[PDB]
Amino acid sequence: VSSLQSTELFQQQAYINGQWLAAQSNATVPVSNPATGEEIGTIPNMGAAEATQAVEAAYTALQSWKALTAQNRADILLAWHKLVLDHTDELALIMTIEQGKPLAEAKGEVRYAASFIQWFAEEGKRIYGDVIPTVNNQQRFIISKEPVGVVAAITPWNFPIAMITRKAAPALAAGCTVVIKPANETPYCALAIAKLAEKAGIPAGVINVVTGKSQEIGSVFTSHEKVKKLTFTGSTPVGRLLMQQCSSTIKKLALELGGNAPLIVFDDADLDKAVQGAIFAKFRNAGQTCVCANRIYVHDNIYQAFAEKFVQEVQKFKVGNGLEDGVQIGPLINEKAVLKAQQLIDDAVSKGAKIACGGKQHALGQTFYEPSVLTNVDRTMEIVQEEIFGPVAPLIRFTDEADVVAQANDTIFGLAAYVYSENISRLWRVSEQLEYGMVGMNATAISNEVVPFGGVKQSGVGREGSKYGLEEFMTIKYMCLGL
Amino acid sequence: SSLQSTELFQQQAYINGQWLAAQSNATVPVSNPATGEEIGTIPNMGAAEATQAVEAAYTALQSWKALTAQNRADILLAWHKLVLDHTDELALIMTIEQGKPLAEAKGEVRYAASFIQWFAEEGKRIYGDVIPTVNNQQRFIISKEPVGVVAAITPWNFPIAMITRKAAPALAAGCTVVIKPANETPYCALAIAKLAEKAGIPAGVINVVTGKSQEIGSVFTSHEKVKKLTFTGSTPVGRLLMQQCSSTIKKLALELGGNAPLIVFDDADLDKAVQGAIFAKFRNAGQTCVCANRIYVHDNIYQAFAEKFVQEVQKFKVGNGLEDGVQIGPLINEKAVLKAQQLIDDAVSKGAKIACGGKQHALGQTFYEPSVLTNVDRTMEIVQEEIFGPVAPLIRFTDEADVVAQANDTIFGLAAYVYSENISRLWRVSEQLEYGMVGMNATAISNEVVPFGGVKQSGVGREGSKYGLEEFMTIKYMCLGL
Amino acid sequence: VSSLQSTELFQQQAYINGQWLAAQSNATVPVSNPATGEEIGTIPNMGAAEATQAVEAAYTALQSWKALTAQNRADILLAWHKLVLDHTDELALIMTIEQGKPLAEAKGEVRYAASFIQWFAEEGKRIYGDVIPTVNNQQRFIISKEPVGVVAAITPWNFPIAMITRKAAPALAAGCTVVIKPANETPYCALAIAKLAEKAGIPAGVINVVTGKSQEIGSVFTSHEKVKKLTFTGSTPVGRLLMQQCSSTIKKLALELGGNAPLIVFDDADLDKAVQGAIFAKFRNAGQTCVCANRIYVHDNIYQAFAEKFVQEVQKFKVGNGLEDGVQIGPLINEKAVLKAQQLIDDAVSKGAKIACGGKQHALGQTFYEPSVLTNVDRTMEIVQEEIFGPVAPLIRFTDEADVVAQANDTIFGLAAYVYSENISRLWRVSEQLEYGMVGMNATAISNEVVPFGGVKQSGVGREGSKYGLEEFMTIKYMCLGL
Amino acid sequence: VSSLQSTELFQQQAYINGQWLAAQSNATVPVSNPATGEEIGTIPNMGAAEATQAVEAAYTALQSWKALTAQNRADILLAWHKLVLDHTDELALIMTIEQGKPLAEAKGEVRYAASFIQWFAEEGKRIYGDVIPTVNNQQRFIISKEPVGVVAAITPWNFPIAMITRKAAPALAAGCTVVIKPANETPYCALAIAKLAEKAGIPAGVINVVTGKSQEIGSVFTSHEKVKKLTFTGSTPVGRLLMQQCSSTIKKLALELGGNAPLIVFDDADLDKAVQGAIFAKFRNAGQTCVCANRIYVHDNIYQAFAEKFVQEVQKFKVGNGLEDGVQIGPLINEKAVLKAQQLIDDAVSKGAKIACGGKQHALGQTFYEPSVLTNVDRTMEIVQEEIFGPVAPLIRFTDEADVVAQANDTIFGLAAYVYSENISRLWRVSEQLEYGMVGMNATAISNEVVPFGGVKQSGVGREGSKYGLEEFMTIKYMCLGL
Repeated sequence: VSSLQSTELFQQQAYINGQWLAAQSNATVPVSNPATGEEIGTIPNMGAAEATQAVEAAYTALQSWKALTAQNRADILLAWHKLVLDHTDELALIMTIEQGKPLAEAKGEVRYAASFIQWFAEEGKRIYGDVIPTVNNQQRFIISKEPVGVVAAITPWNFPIAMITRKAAPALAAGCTVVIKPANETPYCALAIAKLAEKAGIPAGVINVVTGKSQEIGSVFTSHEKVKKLTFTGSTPVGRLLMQQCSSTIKKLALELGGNAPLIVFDDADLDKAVQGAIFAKFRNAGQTCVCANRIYVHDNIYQAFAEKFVQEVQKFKVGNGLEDGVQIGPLINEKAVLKAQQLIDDAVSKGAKIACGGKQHALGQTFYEPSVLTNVDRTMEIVQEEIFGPVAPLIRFTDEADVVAQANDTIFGLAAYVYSENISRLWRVSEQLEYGMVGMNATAISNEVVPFGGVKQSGVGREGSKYGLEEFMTIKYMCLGL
Repeated sequence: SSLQSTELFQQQAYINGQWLAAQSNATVPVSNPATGEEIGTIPNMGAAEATQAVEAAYTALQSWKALTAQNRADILLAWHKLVLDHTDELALIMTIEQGKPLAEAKGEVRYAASFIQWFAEEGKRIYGDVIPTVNNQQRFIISKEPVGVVAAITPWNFPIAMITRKAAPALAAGCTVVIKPANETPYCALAIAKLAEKAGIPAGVINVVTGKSQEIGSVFTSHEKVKKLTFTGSTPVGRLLMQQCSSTIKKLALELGGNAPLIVFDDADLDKAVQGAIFAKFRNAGQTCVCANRIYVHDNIYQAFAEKFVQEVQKFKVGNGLEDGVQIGPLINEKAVLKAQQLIDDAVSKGAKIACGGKQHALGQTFYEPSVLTNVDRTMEIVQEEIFGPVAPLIRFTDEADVVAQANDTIFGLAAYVYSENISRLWRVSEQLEYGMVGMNATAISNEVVPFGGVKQSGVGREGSKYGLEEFMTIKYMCLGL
Repeated sequence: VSSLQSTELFQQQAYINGQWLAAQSNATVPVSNPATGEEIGTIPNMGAAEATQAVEAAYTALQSWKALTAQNRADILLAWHKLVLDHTDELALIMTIEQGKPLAEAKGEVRYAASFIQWFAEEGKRIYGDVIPTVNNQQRFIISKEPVGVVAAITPWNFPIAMITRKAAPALAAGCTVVIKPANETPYCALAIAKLAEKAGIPAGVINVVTGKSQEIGSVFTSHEKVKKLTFTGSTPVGRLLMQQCSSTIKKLALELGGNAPLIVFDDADLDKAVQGAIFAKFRNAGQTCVCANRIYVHDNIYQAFAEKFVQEVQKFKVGNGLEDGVQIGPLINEKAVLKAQQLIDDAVSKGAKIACGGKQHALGQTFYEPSVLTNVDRTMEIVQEEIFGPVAPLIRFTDEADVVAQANDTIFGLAAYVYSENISRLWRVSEQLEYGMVGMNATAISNEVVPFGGVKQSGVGREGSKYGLEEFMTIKYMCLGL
Repeated sequence: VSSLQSTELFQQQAYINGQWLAAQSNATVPVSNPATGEEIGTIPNMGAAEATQAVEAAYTALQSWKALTAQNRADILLAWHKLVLDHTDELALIMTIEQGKPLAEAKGEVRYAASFIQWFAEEGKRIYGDVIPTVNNQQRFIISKEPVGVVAAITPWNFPIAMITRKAAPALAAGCTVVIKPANETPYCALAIAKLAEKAGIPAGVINVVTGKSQEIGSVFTSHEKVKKLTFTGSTPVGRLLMQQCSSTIKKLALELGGNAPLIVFDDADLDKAVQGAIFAKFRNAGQTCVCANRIYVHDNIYQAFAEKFVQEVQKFKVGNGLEDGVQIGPLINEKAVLKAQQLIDDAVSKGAKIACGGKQHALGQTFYEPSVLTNVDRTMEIVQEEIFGPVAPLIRFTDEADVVAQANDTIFGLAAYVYSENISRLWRVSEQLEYGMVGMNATAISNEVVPFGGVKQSGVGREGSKYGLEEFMTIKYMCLGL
């Protein structure tokens, strides 16, 4: 687009050791706008050779980056933070064009992403060691924290800026250097963040972005001896594989994988509050989010009222290009996601589910899918066991509390959940019984930089943001001082 | 008869509060490494029994984690008391099946008991957080919850401490545990389970499955209900177990190999370094993950250090662990003797001298002579491989940056030791050593209050200390909307 | 009372430097059973001289007591803990006879008191210091914790055992030594605990109990150069004085003073739960507790129903000697308390308050007072501005939320408060607005050893029990290591 | 002077509730340049009436200041931080003229003072509560932290900017409001900081500066019911009085009082390192610091060598006006300090001490004192028991380790101490035996914003800066939630 070429942050080259490079073979692959299908540019189709160069550059830069004081790195990171916020409109324009979400959501993500840079710039000055009461009066126990080393980050496409800073910021603040493999569907967001890193004074090699062959690059990131940690956000099948490859060198892991988030609305809940909350938890980013409400359980006594209000809100949605005014629902990332959504809806309907609205591709074509609502859904339908990653809201009837809790936990995942109830005992009892890493209690806007973000079970390991985020990128050194 | 007279000697496995044989009635013999005699047998269980233990642990998990932290602390402390009260009986079992001297066995029992007491107290202190809100309509309340069923696979070098170091923090966290101990030293694990039964630990909360390692380990690392694996052993096995745990994204705790370096600079307290290097090298006959594998000594004190060192080694009394004053027991098996002889032969063929020892001991069996090698350098295999034996390779060096590079020239990073009376050098070198634990003018670094673990391919996670219990917990972020 | 002479723990001499001593003047003051009026024994009437001997002994014992390891002190403190529980019946007997509370409550306090010994024996091993990320690469910042030194503890009569352990246990666990001045009304509990310390192997001088002249003993405790901290629990006027005397040497302070605890019952509260909870908060220890509900605010829409059910429960109480079976309300500590209770009720009645039940001395005479309930109370009555410290429940009517919150905070105190409401927003809103250090939310049984016990404003400073209790007795040492 | 009339930060009026006011009586007191004696200007001589207005203004502004989010206050405080640094040269100019220290030191203090604003702006976002494991499965223990309320700060003259931020920054970041009474010798530094607070958008009443009658203003700060915490830095006798006045209302206390800092140089020390460190510890701010080396103990085996080198460095000092190039020693704050310094030198000389250099007023007159060095000092001299607060270095001979430690601790104070030794055992043994809150170990530049600054014994209570500085301005609230 001409609107892309007018920004200094639109880069069609990779970023390795402070240089803007093409692949050694000069090959390139195209990037497309999911709302129009047109090609917006190309990126280098790099592979193992270039990925190794990045690791080597990150390792060399590691020695002098960790030697700086915490305040040295904090000042640089804050300059990075300032640049990200000053270029909010331009970063959002890139995101909407290559990823498809509305411009308002893209700007929100930019601010959400920038807050992690500021947060961890401050954490770096506060990663405290310990002094442990000795069991032997001739020894003193002094515990310190040190960076793991070179970090490998593999990021997805649904949040093409926040998933970068959520991994790069804590890594850098910890004294680590990072090599990044971004999704080929949304690479320009990562490269734009790297361009601002250059302007912020982040030395060469501390942050590297390698685009192209995912398997070849990922293979090097998960095997190279100098990569000490792998942080990955994406599907669970890919997570199983990456962790498998990391086994040969015992690499530290940080995984944020799939999520089948249940949203439970009891009959004693604030009905209007639960509806607006469920609307937000379901249709944000067109439902293409790991913490999106994949199952909405509603009690029998309010099922009819809830469904009617819920459908009324869904029918107000404006679907179209993310650059249009007032647009709320963008297109799905690719055709496979459309096919997955149509299958799960067809399966549900074949088992008695009704379509309250939507249920087919949108008139705009491309990968646009109609915002949909299903009623009469039960546990025998595949849409209860699989992630939709689309704007499809299955409303599941229930009555007994012990039964809905069992259904909510009847999944390999355990990322985010949501409970709506004005009864204090029920609210706490259910939140504690839910086997999830995050539980919204009469709230669904749970995302921010100060709370520990992550899941349990097969939703992954580790936490991003919060006081717990920085320790993920550090190791413990126990000094036994003999006096 | 010495162990038949012990109520703690058990030749059956422990699953869901029952003393079971294998479904096939198959058993495997256990031998005394100092004499060669067969002590008894243990069930040779497989995948079926391993699955029964996982199921039993999951059923017991619901009511075990429902108790209060103080309820569990009381039960754990009764377990702690019984362990210390049966120190002599436990040490007798360990020495007979493992080989180490009776004095070392008693020390491990107390060391091991301290973990039960430590984590009984930690269970009452798994603090959550209240985080300052970014939105005045919400409150951020963070809590900690048990991961669930834990699978523990333990080695033979510390057959009791490696059990409590994993089972104690798991139980204190509200978890239940299934344990696969080493077939060379199973009776120590079964004796600890018999005490657990006497301490009132409910059925299924702790289970010990003996026999086929590959079959039992395959179930532990794949069964959907097992949420965490904690393993201590060789790195190649750790790689395999981590790989198998990948299909269900299991949480990991790994304590693997360790090629521990010990550096003695010329400004060190010479006598203090010698006594420290002796302790770090010859404890448990050198069969320890944190044992001094490489002993770097500066050129200006190399000769003096080697002389004093050899003098101490030649005082060692080698023999049966039950004899008075015995300090060096036998190696665990014949493979260890062959490895040690191969590594010494390679070093000698490249210029190394044998200051003492260097061959099997006159007592036969798996006894190996306490040995000291001089003129060792980095081209020898003994510097790149773990000996797990009473062999001390003394390596000469001069430059500080060079010995630091040699110390880090390894895939491991468990324990390291530095001796120097210069404050700035002691801190500079310790901070440059890529290890999870660094002894600074000290080598007796083991205890229950310090975080025990390594970096790089020496593994992940920590045992003991304030950090040991969070390994068995998950974080729950509650966003309360007002 | 020969039941006292038959226990090894009944001691009529003070405890200083491991010896059982009388006053240098051989002067004694009698102790009485408040339920019967009999003399049960005497205690030494010591003054400044003996108090100075205890401080000197504590300072000498401090050198070797703080040199031990945390595990060494833990073993000794746990032996002390074991002995306290093993002698629960004997300690409860002594308390009931000299203090008056029922034998069941006394046994509860002994177990409550014992838990502090166990808790802080464990805390002593965990007074972690810090390693702070340096701002100058040539220095390292290592923070450690050290005992403050000799501690002075002045305790009241309402909880004559728990108040001792709540101060002596953390002091000893921190590496400190303690000199104790217990209330002359209930000294045998303090001396009994000291006799068990001797049996537990606590070295001589580590714990000392000085009985007699409060002004003379307290003057030494608050001025001797070697006393580095004062921990006091009692009346606010005395607290002001002790703190003032502590000024000349800048002594560290721990004060738990008065508390005009309010208990608010909104109309959306579980009525039955609030009644039982308010009954417990008011009549425990016959109302003679710092956290007892002094003001019971009840909303207009449930005032009549709450009052009726509350009075029904109060009329079931059995009043009498604490040793009898099923006794729930004992006698007040002394005649002054009966006077003050009667005066406050008379003032309230003269301004429109009605006596629903009680309102005069009990038929048993002595210092027994009838469990009473007042209705139609308002803020103009003195019973709302003064602690009654007795079994009298003033039920105050309110309607507006902002007003009842203003009334609850309209006091110089800020120790404990209680709020009953099934509305989540109201419960948090009010609890956060109440200027108190402790707020029970749909609960009144708030006392235990793991939670931080203390107040704000003129209710005092510092906390007892919990992770925060041991730091009170430690100082910080910042080591700046230059490399 | 006209150089002050040319900066917008030179204010000759007080700052109360966002207004620039004169005293109700219009009375004024003069401020003088100690280097020239000239009158620089006047400040309002306010009293109790105006101090009460400030408290009322701080209490009113408190309600809305604490209702903001931690990030809200962080943004405002960081704007304040940016302004302080942007106006470094102007702030340093004011300090050098009214306080006397060299312009280079003043600029250093500005940066030092600014770092506390940044540090606590970040701490405000990290004042974490707790969730304690329950002892009763029907309750949940949620611990939160709340601001103590209006804070009263009384600051000295030796660091007329850093002492302001070291108290106002954590107070504001905690959600508190502050009223400040600065030293009449250096008021313009405090008012200039207030002018920058106004520009930074800090609302009216959140920060107030009352100048004039110290006792009258201090009496209101230490007695008004709404002042909940006093933080004071100054002389121990004044601290004793302020604490005594705070007793009537049980106000929370933070005190940083006197400090008879010993510096011990053993014979196994890096001689040159110990000399340069002793020079820095002694003559920074012309020796007018609470942590300045008041006693310099030097082992007998290196006493002659240490002295010769020490006097060599002292004789290189350039004494003169703080605005002149290369000046390193400025004038003392007033004439009383010159007299006290001469008295302590006379007493030492009368008991055998030798003057190696200096020992009298400087040729420049005014309050300039010659940088002096005394040898042959011993414990019987007054200079060893009294703070000299001047450029006078008493070198004290010693031999035995146990003796020099006993001499170091033979004081009521316990603020800062320094030890130089290349023996690891001795360095740790001695540092652990020194009853001080801060110990430099082969280092004397111990001051920075991330380390806990404070003393033990009669040197005061509490800590400033570091992870421990913010809790001093918070209270703990224990919520016992009943399910």
